[PDB]
Amino acid sequence: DRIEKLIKKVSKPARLSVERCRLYTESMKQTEGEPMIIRQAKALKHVLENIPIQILDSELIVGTMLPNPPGAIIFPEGVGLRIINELDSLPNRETNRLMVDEEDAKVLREEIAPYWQRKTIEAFAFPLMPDIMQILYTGSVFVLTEIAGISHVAVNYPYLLRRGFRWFLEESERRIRALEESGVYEGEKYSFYQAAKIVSEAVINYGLRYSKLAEELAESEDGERREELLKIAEICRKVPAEKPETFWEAVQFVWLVQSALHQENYEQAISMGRIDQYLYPFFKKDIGEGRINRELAFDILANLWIKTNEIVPAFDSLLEQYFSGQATNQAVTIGGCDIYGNDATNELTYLMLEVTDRLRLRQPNVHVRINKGSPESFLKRLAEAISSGCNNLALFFDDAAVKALKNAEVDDRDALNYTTDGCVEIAPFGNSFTSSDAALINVAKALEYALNEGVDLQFGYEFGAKTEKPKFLEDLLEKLREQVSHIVKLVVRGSNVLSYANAEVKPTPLLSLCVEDCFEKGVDVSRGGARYNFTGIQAVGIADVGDSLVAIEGALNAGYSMDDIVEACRKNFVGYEKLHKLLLQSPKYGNDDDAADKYTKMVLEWYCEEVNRHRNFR
Amino acid sequence: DRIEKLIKKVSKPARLSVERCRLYTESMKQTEGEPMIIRQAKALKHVLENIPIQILDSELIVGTMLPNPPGAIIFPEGVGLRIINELDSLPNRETNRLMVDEEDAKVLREEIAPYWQRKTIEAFAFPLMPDIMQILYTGSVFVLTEIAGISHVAVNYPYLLRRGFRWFLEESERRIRALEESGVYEGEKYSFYQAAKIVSEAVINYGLRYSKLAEELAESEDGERREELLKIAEICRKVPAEKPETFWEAVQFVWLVQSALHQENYEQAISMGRIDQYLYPFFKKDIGEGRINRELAFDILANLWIKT
Repeated sequence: DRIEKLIKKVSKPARLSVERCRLYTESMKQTEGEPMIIRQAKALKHVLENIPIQILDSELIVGTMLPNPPGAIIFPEGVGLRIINELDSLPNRETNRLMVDEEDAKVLREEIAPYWQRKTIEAFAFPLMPDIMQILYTGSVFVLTEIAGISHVAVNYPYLLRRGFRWFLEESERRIRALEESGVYEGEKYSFYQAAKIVSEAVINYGLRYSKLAEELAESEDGERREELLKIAEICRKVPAEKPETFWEAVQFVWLVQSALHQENYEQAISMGRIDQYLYPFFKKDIGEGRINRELAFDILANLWIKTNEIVPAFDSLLEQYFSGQATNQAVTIGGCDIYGNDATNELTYLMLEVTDRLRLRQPNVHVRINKGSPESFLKRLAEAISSGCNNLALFFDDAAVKALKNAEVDDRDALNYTTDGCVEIAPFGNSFTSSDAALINVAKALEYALNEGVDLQFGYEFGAKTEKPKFLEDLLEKLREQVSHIVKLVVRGSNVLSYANAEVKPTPLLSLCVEDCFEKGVDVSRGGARYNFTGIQAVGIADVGDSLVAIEGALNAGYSMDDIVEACRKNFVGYEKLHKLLLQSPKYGNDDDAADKYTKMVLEWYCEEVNRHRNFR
Repeated sequence: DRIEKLIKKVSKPARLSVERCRLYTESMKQTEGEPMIIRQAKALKHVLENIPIQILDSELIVGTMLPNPPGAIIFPEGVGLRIINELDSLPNRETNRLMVDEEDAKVLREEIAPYWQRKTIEAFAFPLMPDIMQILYTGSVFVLTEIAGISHVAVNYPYLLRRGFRWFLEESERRIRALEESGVYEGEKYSFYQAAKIVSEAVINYGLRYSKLAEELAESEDGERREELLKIAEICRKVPAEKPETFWEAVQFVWLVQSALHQENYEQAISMGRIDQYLYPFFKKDIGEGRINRELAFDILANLWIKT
């Protein structure tokens, strides 16, 4: 069968891919001094018209993410120069090895790296946050990922599928004329539609290139396979440009723009949203009009799932410690309810679980929404996959998720119709830009500062608020809350500078077409055109500070003083081996023990309320 | 008398000046990839701290517009590359002749002109109006001067004279802090005050450079002229940074920022406004407090007129 042939042709070793990186630079050199959003449009166009393309063994859905797959795409405008600085280590290192062709290793080191030096997002942000960049790089307090770009959004496919890219091209053209009729006082809006036009043309032409390759392969091929490649030629002539009418046409639509998006936006978390909800009209029509059968539909979805394994991240040696496990995470969201609370599981939901269960590959990140009204069969079928060790599902509980969104002031209907992207991030589907992994914060470092008067306990870094030496438990709590605050403020300042930096040196016009309100308002996504705009920042170490508080509580209670406990910590419990055993014996978060897990809860609430009050640039 | 000595020392032939053009490029190379408004601030600062300066024959108001006067300032970010393309014709042409030092003619042709090629205002606008650029260049229907930059504004001197540039520096600093306290969601506003800070510092330091030259010339000078240069040292230490209190202090204020503005903005129409209205408080106070007399006041204004 077909899946078996497809599974084996993405198990070969991964490479460092360079063709996107090169052609991007090539266009950017041709375009210097032009309006940056037009430069980004023209660059994306140039890569889509000139990247080597290939249809693979027995494929029904085409669109390689990079030429000759498993690989890493390089984004030197973001954080791709990190990896050039370590080219020697890439084929022989223990995790996420990438073969590097030494002929294009020379092209990176003396053609790419000297050009993009000081043309990056980080180059914009540096003079504006030099004190933050310094403490970012110590690796100890937070990481800020918007250096690398934004991404992290489930793409609005139903917006796209109801229009098609020939609509955008023509609408951009009507809007360019009307702007000219009023004398172009709205220059920004004008640049936008100019970019949109260009970027639509690119995507139309990109589908057309795969149509031509399909035709070229079919005058050289036999029987059923020749029938398939002729269909692929016919489909890719029509869609990404027209509204699709069949299920195969829909799935080929989404994957073309999905692969396209990966040439403009960096590798993290560009997701497909509630794919079971929006492919279902095409599916239901095709079955029972005889157009397709259940096994063909399966193979179509299988092909899509399998193709998202073509990317593997361009992480250097340090980024491999903080993001280990080849994290890219094109997510997919199945199941859940409608905007009324009714169960929205359909036959395509089940199908998608099955292909997930069979494939057991690292990618797509499949996210399953369940709630109190999910069908019992579906929960059984989820439990069967998980218990048989599939290890590739995540479960999202609607009740808690829509409550979270309603407090973030999301509309009823937009919260009910939520999507997921990345790992665990939630968002209104299709009309939001949430920068869902914009930072990660070491809240343990807050506690460390909180008992050492804003100094790192073992490194001498004065990065914390200037609190005092702590005495009792109660005034370590105040000192803790103040320190969390201080650290959050550091990342909100940092991420905002970076978000302005993205808006200025890396607007992303294709992605803008895919995120609602952007195209209609004529403002790019990185400038805030999405209906909802958020910046997701993450707490790490919430149980470590929670548990340290319980352990401080009892240790003071019976016997010891505060000065002991900090000195124990500074000295790594060497010379403090009695107390250390009492600390270790203390109640821990994870055991249903209120006296322990109340502290962790409180730490999270402090964090949450310190974050949710700040506004972002967008 | 003093006017006669001043009149004759701006009647010499004009040159193509290059020092602003060079130091601008020098800073812009150090600053690539930074926020453009900060780059412009840092460039202006670099030229004001490093341009050759000179006090001239019998001057009371100092601040040469370019080193070694009558000359042209080059703005390659605007329309200064037009003139590099015709360097040969400049010393020998019938109107507006400019001597070009052939050592810095080499610096324009292969250091300035290849850098600013496609970093200009026109390079931004071209892909967005290619049909207009085509009919602009036929010379027949219109000319559009904003290729060269904007300028054309009478500068608000009374706004400036009521604050002084140390006010701006400090206020920018209060405003930078308050923006940081609210997490810098207003990035643009933040870039602005960052630029303002830098640009205020530049102007304060620029007055200070002329104060130091005045002091340096006066330990080498005799009698009345030594009295004058010591006054100029005292005035340029105080103003462009503080609010002026005397008429001489006011007129030296306006001319320093006036010469400064000409290093940032292109040569057209940077004006001084209702100068008779806003210099009159300092004038009325000084006459009848005996501070100055009518003939000194005349010479002060004469110096300003002559410097433009």
